Amino acid sequence: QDKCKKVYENYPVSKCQLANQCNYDCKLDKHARSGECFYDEKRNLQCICDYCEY
Ligand code: NA
Repeated sequence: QDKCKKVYENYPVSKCQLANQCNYDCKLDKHARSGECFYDEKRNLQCICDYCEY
């Protein structure tokens, strides 16, 4: 799979900082298996949904 992960674009950064938010919104809003917040190389937080793994 080349497309396991995918940013949730314009996802609130404030929500990214809080437990469960990105994970459950990824599941709720995108039907994804999971999500997590990570920085990127420009050092800003993003919510990355994962469609392969829980
Ligand atoms: Na969490």
